Amino acid sequence: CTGLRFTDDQGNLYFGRNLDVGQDYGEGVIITPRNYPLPYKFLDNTTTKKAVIGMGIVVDGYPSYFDCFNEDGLGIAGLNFPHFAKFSDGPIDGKINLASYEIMLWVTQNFTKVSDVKEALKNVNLVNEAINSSFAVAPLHWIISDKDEAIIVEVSKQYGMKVFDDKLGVLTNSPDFNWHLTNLGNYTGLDPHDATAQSWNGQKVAPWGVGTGSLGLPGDSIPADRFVKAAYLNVNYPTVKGEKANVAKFFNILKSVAMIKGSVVNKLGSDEYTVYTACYSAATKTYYCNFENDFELKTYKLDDETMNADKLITYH
Amino acid sequence: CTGLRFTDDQGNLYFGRNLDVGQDYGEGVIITPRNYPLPYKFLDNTTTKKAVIGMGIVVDGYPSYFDCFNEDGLGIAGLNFPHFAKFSDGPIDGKINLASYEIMLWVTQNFTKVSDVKEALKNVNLVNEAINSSFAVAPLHWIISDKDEAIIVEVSKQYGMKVFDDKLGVLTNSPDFNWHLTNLGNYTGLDPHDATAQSWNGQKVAPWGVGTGSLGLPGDSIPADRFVKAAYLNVNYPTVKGEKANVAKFFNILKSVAMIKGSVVNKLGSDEYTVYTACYSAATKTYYCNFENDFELKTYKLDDETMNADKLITY
Amino acid sequence: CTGLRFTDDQGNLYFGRNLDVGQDYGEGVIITPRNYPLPYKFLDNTTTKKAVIGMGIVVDGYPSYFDCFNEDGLGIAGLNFPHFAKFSDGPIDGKINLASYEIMLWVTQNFTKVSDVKEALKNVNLVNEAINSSFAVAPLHWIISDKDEAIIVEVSKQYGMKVFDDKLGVLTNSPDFNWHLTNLGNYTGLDPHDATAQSWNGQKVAPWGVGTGSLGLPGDSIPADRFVKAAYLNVNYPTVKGEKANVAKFFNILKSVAMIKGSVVNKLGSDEYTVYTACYSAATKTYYCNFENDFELKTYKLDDETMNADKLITY
Amino acid sequence: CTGLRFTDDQGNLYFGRNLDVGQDYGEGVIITPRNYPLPYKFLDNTTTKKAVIGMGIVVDGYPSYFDCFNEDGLGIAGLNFPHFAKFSDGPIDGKINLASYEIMLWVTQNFTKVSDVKEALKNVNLVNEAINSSFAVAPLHWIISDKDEAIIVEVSKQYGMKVFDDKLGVLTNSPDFNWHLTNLGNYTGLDPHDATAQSWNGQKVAPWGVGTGSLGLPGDSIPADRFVKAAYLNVNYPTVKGEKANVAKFFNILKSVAMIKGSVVNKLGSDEYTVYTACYSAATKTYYCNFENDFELKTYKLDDETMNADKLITY
Ligand SMILES: C[C@H](CCC(=O)O)[C@H]1CC[C@H]2[C@@H]3[C@H](O)C[C@@H]4C[C@H](O)CC[C@]4(C)[C@H]3CC[C@]12C
Ligand SMILES: C[C@H](CCC(=O)O)[C@H]1CC[C@H]2[C@@H]3[C@H](O)C[C@@H]4C[C@H](O)CC[C@]4(C)[C@H]3CC[C@]12C
Ligand SMILES: C[C@H](CCC(=O)O)[C@H]1CC[C@H]2[C@@H]3[C@H](O)C[C@@H]4C[C@H](O)CC[C@]4(C)[C@H]3CC[C@]12C
Repeated sequence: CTGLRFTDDQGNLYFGRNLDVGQDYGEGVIITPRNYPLPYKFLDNTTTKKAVIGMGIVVDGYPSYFDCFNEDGLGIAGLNFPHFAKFSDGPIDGKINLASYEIMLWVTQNFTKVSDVKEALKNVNLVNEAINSSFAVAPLHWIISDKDEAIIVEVSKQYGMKVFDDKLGVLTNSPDFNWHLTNLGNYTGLDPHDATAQSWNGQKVAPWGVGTGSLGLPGDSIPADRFVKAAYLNVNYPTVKGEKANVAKFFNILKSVAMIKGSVVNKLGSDEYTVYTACYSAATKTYYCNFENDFELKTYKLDDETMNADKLITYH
Repeated sequence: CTGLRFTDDQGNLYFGRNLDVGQDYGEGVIITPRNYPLPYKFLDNTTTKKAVIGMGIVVDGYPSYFDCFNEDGLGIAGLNFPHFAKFSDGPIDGKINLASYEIMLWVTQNFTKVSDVKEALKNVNLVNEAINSSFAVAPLHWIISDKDEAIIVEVSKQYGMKVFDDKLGVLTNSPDFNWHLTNLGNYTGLDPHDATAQSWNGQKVAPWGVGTGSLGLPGDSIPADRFVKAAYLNVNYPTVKGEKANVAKFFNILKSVAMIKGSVVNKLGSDEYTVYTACYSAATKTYYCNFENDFELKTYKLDDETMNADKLITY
Repeated sequence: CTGLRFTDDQGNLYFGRNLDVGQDYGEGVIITPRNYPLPYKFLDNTTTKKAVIGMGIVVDGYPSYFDCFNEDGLGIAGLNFPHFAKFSDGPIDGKINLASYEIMLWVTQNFTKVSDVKEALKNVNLVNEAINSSFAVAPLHWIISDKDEAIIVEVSKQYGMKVFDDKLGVLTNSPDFNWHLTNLGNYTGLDPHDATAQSWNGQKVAPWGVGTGSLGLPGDSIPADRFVKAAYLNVNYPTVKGEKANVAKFFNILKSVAMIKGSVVNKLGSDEYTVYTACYSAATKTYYCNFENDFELKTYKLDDETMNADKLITY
Repeated sequence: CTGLRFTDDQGNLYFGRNLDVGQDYGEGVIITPRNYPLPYKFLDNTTTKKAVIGMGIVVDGYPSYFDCFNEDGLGIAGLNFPHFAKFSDGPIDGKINLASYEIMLWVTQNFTKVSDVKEALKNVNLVNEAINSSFAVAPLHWIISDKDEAIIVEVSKQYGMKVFDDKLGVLTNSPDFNWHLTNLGNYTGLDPHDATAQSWNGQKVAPWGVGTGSLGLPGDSIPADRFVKAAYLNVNYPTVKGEKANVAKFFNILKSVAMIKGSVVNKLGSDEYTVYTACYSAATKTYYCNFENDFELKTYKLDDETMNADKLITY
């Protein structure tokens, strides 16, 4: 998986992700309207106060999101964090206790600013409990973003709960976020500027085409390598103007780092690949997506009809 | 630039390219209909035998294509070949002489099968002449494909005129095609299959995520590196079924090897990037494309209306 | 810098390092004999319990070692750890306080087995103080080894004092040791076994020579890259028999990952390179070394003469 | 294999090679004195006129060299060139016909200047014949050097006989020399100068140690990769002064690109590795070498005794 966020010149946020997996899970776009029942395992039951949109699965009326974006421009995506993610055995007295799957709607229902999320997370405890005993707990970490900033939330056996500022605007998979940040220093030799003709003891050695400054940029799907390339692309992509251009910029970056079917076979013999790419545009409250087997950009929107519906809206 | 072709389970061809450039050319989609005027510099002027679709510019009613696909399923794309491409000073007696830009319509108008193109090219000479004196000659090489096979055409100072079979179904830029084919042998260590946990003198060393078998696959835009990656992706991508899935597969591969804006700055100070990606589906006679600043898949079709028009149709 | 250890089939230890620097320090081989004065900043002054050999400089009769090996087969090497190393502001009550430079002789004078060093380090505090005001404190981390095991000692602002088991038998420079161990999982695609001929959609793609399984092994001098290569080489080098063969194995590995003069220019404009490579053989109590400008293997030995001298012996 | 040459500040040549193999050939240092019998398969028999030194095997009194250096400062090394090397089925009328193994002594006995070798090779034909029926013909290519220049000699099925100027001073294995020269342009992003701290959208991204400018330099033993690294190291290594420093520089470079035992396992299951490294100093007429299992620098010399001996001198 790869998460990505950036803004245009006017503070309009474009934020979304690739889902990289070994099979399709039957997921689809879900709009959860305002005032929808919202039960919690450890907090009081309530209702949604903000409409949200994103990709996921409905389990007994509960929209279980892989990524989720609210009508006020704040979103969260859960990405795989294997060999690291570990949540608490039960609830802890005094904390805001969330079963880990509940973070998606807890963040999107209760906040519009990442600065407020970061403060509240200081007293949050994520619990190792699924929606019901039939389900496995997903070993996730999360990227959360508004138009001003993005944070990473990781809860691991190694380090406990950590919250990081993410000025790069990207996230992939394991290892932990500080490891990846540290890894970037090993790629300071990258430069968008082309090399020029050289004399190696009088032998003319000159580029054959453009791109020579990025020698050493990895193109494989190892999470550390996708992190380096996604960060490098995001920080060097110019700011662009308008909805079409920013959505296109978003898909240009995420499709560059997509996991291409047939190029990765996991140890169990299945192809791992980017099953979908999705972008939420806060300015238009529109969720854009395409799939490995259908490249057409589909659009779904939070508007006066969908935000005020009396049931979940699901698209398949 | 990257050119790409493959087929589905039933011989339906998907063939197209990324156009990677550092300046604007004002290109757009052009349909050239049947029976349309077709002048040649060194051959008799004639009319089109069949309809074609592709991306290009119109110069005095002449559709000058960057990539061209005919209604019978045969296409050609011209890609940059700097430091290598060199054409003849003038026409040569006894040869079928084409100004280099004329190869696009000569191939697509006169043939259906690459095997026939390959035989005809034995007597073709490409000439260093532009469409008119206001244009420079583009230093190109070409990929030509039907549903059965693809060939590369290169005319260089180094090697003269060469025609290669291209079972990889890809082409990028310089150096020459045999150099790239030879380079692939240095990447035989690539393996789609993930590594598994290992013991390094008793230290458990294990993958953190999937993808470890392709260690060393380059992700930069140097032509040799995009060639390796595009070839690796194309030959390992499963065959898929149906128009939507094959078009999606095509864009999945080409967007993976696209030149991303801001990541390449040429020696003149300008960004080099993939300005458009295009796919021609022979089965539906449809040209699909999107652009760096507009990701929506646009479609243009050779149909009973467009193939029989009286003028060029430009979008 | 790169530190390296391994044993032969008989438990004979070979342990040493490359010194990679941008300026020379005038170092040379020093033997410190038994019963030699040994002052400490924060502990009682004493005399040496054991003879030691290694590379260093002498400061007012004190041998300040870059790497140090005792007559009982235990050694230590200090390697650069910039942007991480941080020692305490003065001594701390209730700890065994050592100025960081004193760790070299504290380890080699007081112990034979790493297991005892590891336990003793639980009560050690390293202090940010140099031997005298003429010297800065070097930002180091250390590898310590006997014939059974090796440990890494790191004291950082980020993590405090950490002691790690080092089954790989290698160390380089920054970042921290756990970062490097974690990085190895990203190189599990490395395989000593050559690839073989492949069919890329019918194009025969075959190796041109041996080595194809290690595609992606980095050859630059960035510390993380030398760590990967040094670890990979050490764990895959077979065990070899006898003194000459093991010393040769040792130099073969460290010269492979040497920092070659002219290939690295630091931000202050100076060449950084491997100024010397050194190997201590515990079995023969012999220190072997060569230098960037003199490749002859020089040898120096702890023996009944040198171990019992009344002064430092310098070469 | 890797071949390497360079000079000091005064035109003194240092020239030699790594021998990287996957079996034992029984090689040793051979001095062939003046006036030694020199039979030819397709030329009149003669005797040696110049003493030579190098590594090789003796076959029924004939010194068959892997590398060979004459007393006048001109040398030649034969390196593997598999999947390319192809010699003629028999002798060709009008040419100077040499069985391929005979080039070693033909070059070193008849010339002192590469410029003269280059001219003479215009009429040389290499023949696919071994010294006797118990040996296979080795698929080699050659680097020949004097103090002024080096040339590469390749005879392939692909290209026939080609002779290249080698300003890089290096050679490895397949593919052909022009392919490798062309490959270097893909590595122009290499820079010995370290990167410095950067701001990635306000995230401070800074090097952890020196070496960052050579990101992408390959460290594996694939011939194309060793060619890039050896060329990069040779052209960036400063010119150094004096015999000791130049021999050291030479071994520093070749040991950096050595094939390390255990890191390469061929398709037959055998370790491929650098079995020896050797350097000929023309100024001292001295052949320096060491071995995978014995790192001591051994020295063998052409002097008034060895050059005038009555039989081969073997070590
Ligand atoms: C259920 C197993 C957990 C196994 C484990 O802990 O080893 C998880 C391993 C990878 C996870 C998936 C992977 O993280 C990608 C998706 C992320 C999304 O936020 C949840 C659904 C996901 C589709 C998710 C569902 C749970 C699995 C499939
Ligand atoms: C629906 C698929 C199974 C598909 C199949 O039949 O193979 C399930 C496999 C793993 C489950 C997910 C996994 O258990 C993690 C989450 C658990 C949570 O309680 C519900 C949503 C979850 C995100 C959940 C949603 C349903 C999937 C994605
Ligand atoms: C080689 C590295 C750091 C230099 C570098 O890698 O750039 C260090 C490893 C051992 C250190 C030396 C060793 O600790 C002994 C001396 C200690 C003193 O405080 C500083 C100078 C010293 C003489 C010091 C200088 C820096 C080196 C030589």
